[PDB]
Parts: sequence; C-alpha cells; structure tokens
Amino acid sequence: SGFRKMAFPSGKVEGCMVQVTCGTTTLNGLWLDDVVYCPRHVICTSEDMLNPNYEDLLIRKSNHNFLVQAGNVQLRVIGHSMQNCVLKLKVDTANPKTPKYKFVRIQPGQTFSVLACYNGSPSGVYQCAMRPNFTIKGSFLNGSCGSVGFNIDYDCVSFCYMHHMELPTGVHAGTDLEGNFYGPFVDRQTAQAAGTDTTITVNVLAWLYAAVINGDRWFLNRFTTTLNDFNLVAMKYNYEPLTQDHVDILGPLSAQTGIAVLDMCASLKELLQNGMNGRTILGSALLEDEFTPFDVVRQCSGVTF
Amino acid sequence: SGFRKMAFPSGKVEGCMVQVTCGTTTLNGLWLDDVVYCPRHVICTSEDMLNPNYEDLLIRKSNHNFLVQAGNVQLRVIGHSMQNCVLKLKVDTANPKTPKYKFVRIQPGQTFSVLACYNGSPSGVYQCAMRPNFTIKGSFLNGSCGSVGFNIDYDCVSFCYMHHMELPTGVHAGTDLEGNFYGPFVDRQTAQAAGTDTTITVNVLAWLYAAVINGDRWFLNRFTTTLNDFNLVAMKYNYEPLTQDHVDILGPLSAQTGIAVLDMCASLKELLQNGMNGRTILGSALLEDEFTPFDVVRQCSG
Ligand SMILES: *[C@H](O)[C@H](CC(C)C)NC(=O)[C@H](CC(C)C)NC(=O)[C@H](CC(C)C)NC(=O)OCc1ccccc1
Ligand SMILES: *[C@H](O)[C@H](CC(C)C)NC(=O)[C@H](CC(C)C)NC(=O)[C@H](CC(C)C)NC(=O)OCc1ccccc1
Ligand SMILES: [Cl-]
Repeated sequence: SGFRKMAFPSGKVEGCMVQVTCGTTTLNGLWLDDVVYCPRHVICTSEDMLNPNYEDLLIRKSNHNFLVQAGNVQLRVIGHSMQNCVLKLKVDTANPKTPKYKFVRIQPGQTFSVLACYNGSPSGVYQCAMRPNFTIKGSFLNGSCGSVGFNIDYDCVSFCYMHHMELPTGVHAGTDLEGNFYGPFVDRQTAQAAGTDTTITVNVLAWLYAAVINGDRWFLNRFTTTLNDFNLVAMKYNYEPLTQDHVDILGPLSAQTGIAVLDMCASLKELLQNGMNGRTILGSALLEDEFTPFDVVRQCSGVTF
Repeated sequence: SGFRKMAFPSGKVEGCMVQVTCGTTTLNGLWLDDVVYCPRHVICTSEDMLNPNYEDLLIRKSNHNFLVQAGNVQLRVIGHSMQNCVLKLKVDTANPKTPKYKFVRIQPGQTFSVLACYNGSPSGVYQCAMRPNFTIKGSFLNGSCGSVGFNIDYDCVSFCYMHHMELPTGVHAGTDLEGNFYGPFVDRQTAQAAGTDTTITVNVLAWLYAAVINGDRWFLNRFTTTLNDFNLVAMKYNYEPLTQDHVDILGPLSAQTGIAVLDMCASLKELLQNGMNGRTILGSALLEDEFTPFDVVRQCSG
C-alpha cells in the first residue's frame, strides 16, 4: 500500500534528449528519427524578444547555425523548418534510441510526467496536470525550455508537452509537439496572464478513492447527495461541474471500493463545507486534484511498462 | 521557478531490473555486472514466513531453483549465496547496461528516488526520505520487493535502498545493497512496529528557504530565537532536535536569501504555534520535511 505522486519511468525519453544551441541561446530538443524538435524561440535575439518575426528570422538562418548534440556526439543539421512555435531540425543521423511514440494533445484535467532537462541532460522527473486554464505548475529554470512531458502506455511514449515559458505566479506554459500552445499564450515576452484556476473535481474524487483503498476512511459518512445538489456546492468553491462522463470514469473505483460515486460526492461536499478538522488524507492537508481515475488504478494495481 | 518533489531520471536503473522467481514467490532483482541482488525472502515457503530459518531453507536450494528473467531474456544462474538479508545470484551473462555505480548507506533525513517495479518491469518513479524511525513512506504492492532506491551523482548511480516489507500504517522498510536493514527490523512476519514518526526539522527549514527563493515570504517575521529556545518548541511538536551541525548545513541557503538561520527558526516556531491561518507554502498546507538542503539548492539552481 501507500499512494505517491508518481511519474512514469523516464528511460525512453532520456534517450531522446539533446542540446540545441543557436548563437548564445541554448535549450533542449527532442531527437526522434532524423529530426530534432525544439522551441522556436532559440533563434531569438537579446533585443528582439517582444515582437520577433519568426518566419523572417528563420529563413535567414542556415543549417549549420544550429549546433545539436547527443551529450558528447555532435549532430549535423541538414534541414530546418518551422511548425507553429516549434522548429523541426533534420539531422543526418537517425536516433538509434527512438522509441515507439506518438504526438498527442491532452485535455485539461489530464496528467503527464515532465522530464526536466538542462543543456540536453535530464535532471529530474515529476508528475504534472494540465490545469483548466491550460497552464501547469512545474519546476523550470532558465535553460529548461524544450523539456518534454509524456505518458507511457504498454511500450508507446505519447508526447504531449514541450516547455516554453513562465507566467508571473510561477506557472508554466508550453505547446504540444505540433507546436501549438496550450491555452491562448504566445512565445513573446508581452504581458500575458492565466485565467481562472479551478479545481478538477473528478480528480479530487479519484484521490479520495485512492485514500480509501490505502486505509484512510475517516471522511466517509452516511449521507448521499444528488449530482445537482453536489454541483451547486462545487460551484461555490470554484470546482469544475461534475458531469455524467466524470461519473462514468469514476465507475471502476466505485466498484472496487463499494462506495457509490454520489456517496463519495457527499463526503467531498462535507469536506468542502467543513474542512478536514485538523486531519489529513494521504499525508495532505489539502484536497489533491492532480491524480486522474486512471492514475489511481494504475498505481494501485501496479501496472508496468 | 517552481518547486516540486522531483525524482532522478530512472533510465540507468531501468536497465538493471530483472525478475526473480523461487517456487511461487516472484519479486525483483538488481542486475549489476554478472550478479543479481534480491531480498532473501524470495526463498520462503507460504507456510513458513513467520519464523524462517534462512540457513535451513537454503539447504535445499539449487541454482536452477532461481528463475531469473531480464525482460524476455532468460538468465542462467551459475551460483548463489546469501549475504546478510540479500541473495547474490551469479549469472553467466554480465549486464551490458550496468552503469557506473556504488552502494551507499544513507542516514535519516536524507532523500532518494525509488523506481517501483513488478515482475522486473518499471511502474513509476518517486522521491522518498529515510525517516528518523528508519522507514520510508512509499508506494509498494505485493511483488514490489527488490525495487531499489538511488541517487544519481554526475555519472554515478548510488544505490542506497532495496525494498523488503510493509509495516502497518502503510510504512515501508528495507535494506541497503549490502543487505543490512535500515532500522531495527527483521525479514520475518513477526510483529514489529516503527518508532513514532518525528519531523525532520532541518529539512523543513530548507523547504522554507525554497519557499522564499520562489516568492513565498508571508511567514517571515521580526523575531529571532536561540537554538535552545527553538528546540524547546521543536520537542513539543515532535520535531527532531536541530543541532549546530544542522545550522552549519543551512548556511548556504541563509546566505543566498539573506535570512539568518535562527531567524527562519523563529518563523518556523510561529508556524508551529499558530498554524498557517488558511495560507499555503509552495502549494502545501503542511510543513514539508522530505527535501534536504542539498535538494533545495539542486532544484533552485542547476
Ligand atoms: C526557456 O528556457 C525559458 C524558461 C523559463 C522558465 C524562463 N523561457 C523563456 O526564456 C521565455 C522566452 C520567450 C521569448 C518565449 N520567456 C519567458 O518565459 C518570460 C520569463 C519572464 C520571467 C521574464 N516570461 C514571459 O515573457 O511571460 C509573458 C509576460 C511578459 C511580461 C509580463 C508578464 C508576462
Ligand atoms: C515483498 O514483495 C512484499 C512487499 C510488501 C509491500 C507486501 N513483502 C513481503 O511479502 C514481506 C515478506 C517477509 C517475509 C519479510 N512481508 C511483509 O512485508 C509483511 C506484509 C504484511 C501484509 C503481512 N509485513 C510484516 O510481516 O510486518 C511485520 C508484522 C507482522 C505481523 C504483525 C505486525 C507486523
Ligand atoms: Cl498539504
């Protein structure tokens, strides 16, 4: 037993991380087959980070202007192209360590593992969620751009995130691997702010199921609620409305534990209205919302990759 | 910026995980050079787990009673021996993915990453601290024994933990890679309990510095304290004593932030006696004690 904020094993992604240097700027790229993907702002200049004409800046560059490395193995770039806010740099060497992969664009509320890197060297791994406002709360320093976020399924790595920027508040914004930002942000240092951060209700309920599974039962009660009455209380605390789809995906956890979804909603209603009264749930004093129902089943059933 | 509970990249350890089966007990082993390390309780029988005599249980065993699988590949056991609470299975193939590594003994308060595995395959990676009572708070199911904990130092994998058991409360216990337990535990299903858990004071202070570095400073005050007066408060709240060595270790963070160590101690004292009044620090409503001073520096600057 035990329940922890758990990342995917990173070995398959580690073997795809490289370092990309354009002039002074250095960041991380993802090496898959004969292509390296990285954030396009690697071409920017010191005094042109407000209104960069990325098209015009790139056509003026050349293949050699991009210095790429597999740690201690330099890569020759033999072609470059822009796709939205990412660059595709063709190289003469296919990555022998390329995994089975696909590019996916995740939905708010879903989770992924971030492999934080610097100078193409993996530094740490942690689990993040896509917030309802299309930001993530990560840990990213200068040089971390190009770090990727991913999931694993069987043997296939689904890449969903590339890191590009930090907004004031310490929240992080990036693109999918097609180069399109999550949310309305742009890769310019013009003033931008995130929208309302709401709590992912379906995930809080999943984590309450995880707690029961791992022996914390004190918040269970003998009340029930209707979904209608639960949602009127959720709204007041800036929780996502709980939909029938959410009830559906909580089904398996409800069946494993013997606690109906709306009975767990009644527990959450009480926790919202009255707090924890100095107790804790799975070592936390707050209601945690960065575990999905699948994350709970995955960890509690011990599935491997 | 940002501050998260961060594990080390696990790839170098993934290439070392194998599956070990004896009878109907399956757990994980660590394949380094031509040796596979695994908990010795892989040889117990279902009916003989309260009080196994491991010397007697080995009397029967042959090399071929140990089925070792590296993924699909089958590894041939050519010798076996017992060392403390681990087995060493000599196999006929050296692991071609063996990293540069060392076996290290960690002390309470220190942190490491765990790669949780089942059937020799990885499930997930997370960060743990060795608690003062010599347990860890992990996520381990049946079949997870032999999963290891480690730190990565530049090019070197330092293995410090191998998982063997769970005490009630969801509390985890194991050995180092020499096979000697952390704490007073034995690999026996006889009743055992960890000492009451206490909070790693020096680590809380480090995390408070991480918070300041990352823009959370509402808990800083005008008060100061003495080491002695702070420890009177620590004891009452079941915190570990803070020593002068701990103060020395917090020096670099104190110099980076301009907040004297005993001034941060005064902030912690007020948080202990007053709570957070509905506020949070680095996204937490509790005082976190599983980041070391070195963890903070590494994450905030690296
Ligand atoms: C890439 O490694 C790096 C990672 C961050 C964690 C710093 N990102 C950038 O350097 C990035 C480059 C631009 C051209 C996309 N800029 C930012 O992320 C930037 C950092 C701040 C702290 C200066 N933030 C930013 O431009 O946000 C928009 C903004 C601008 C002005 C006021 C509010 C918000
Ligand atoms: C190894 O895969 C597995 C991992 C655990 C997370 C289940 N560990 C064991 O099977 C281990 C083997 C023994 C011989 C060391 N036993 C335990 O860890 C055992 C688990 C419970 C579920 C029985 N714990 C145990 O015996 O703790 C001591 C104890 C015994 C009786 C009463 C209180 C405490
Ligand atoms: Cl908390």
